[PDB]
Amino acid sequence: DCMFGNGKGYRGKRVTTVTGTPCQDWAAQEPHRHSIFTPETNPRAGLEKNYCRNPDGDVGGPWCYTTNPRKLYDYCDVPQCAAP
Amino acid sequence: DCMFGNGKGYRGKRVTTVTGTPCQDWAAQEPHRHSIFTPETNPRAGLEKNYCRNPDGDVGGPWCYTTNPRKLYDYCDVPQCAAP
Repeated sequence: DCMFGNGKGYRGKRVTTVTGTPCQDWAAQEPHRHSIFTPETNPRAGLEKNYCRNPDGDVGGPWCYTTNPRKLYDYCDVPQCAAP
Repeated sequence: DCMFGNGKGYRGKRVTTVTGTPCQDWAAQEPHRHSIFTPETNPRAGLEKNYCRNPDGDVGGPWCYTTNPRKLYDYCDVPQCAAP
């Protein structure tokens, strides 16, 4: 369970942010509403359940909306696949 | 101990690749000889001890030469710092 590059292609099952806070499901609008990055706005980004994803190829890598009421989003720690 | 972006500015003290192999010192020429990426070729990149670094700002983030005589180099796992 690892990514290549910035992980725009990453479809792994990591669900935890770098602080320990779980991800919010992409389909959920609670605790956090989100007008962007829903499974309907980004249908080919693999926004399934609450997996860490990088739908916009952010320089920071895979992230998610967090269940922390006070923090909207955060990065996840998804390792780089070992070099061949 | 975390980075921003692709980790070109990361100056932490992580020293293990994603497989758990201790990194080789940048100054060292064993177990792997390397004429590029030493403290005396990239003096502004913080190629110190065997700390994971991204001197060229490669998409895959921080890496190092490895102490594994059969693996030249590999990525390290340096987490993005928590989002501000």
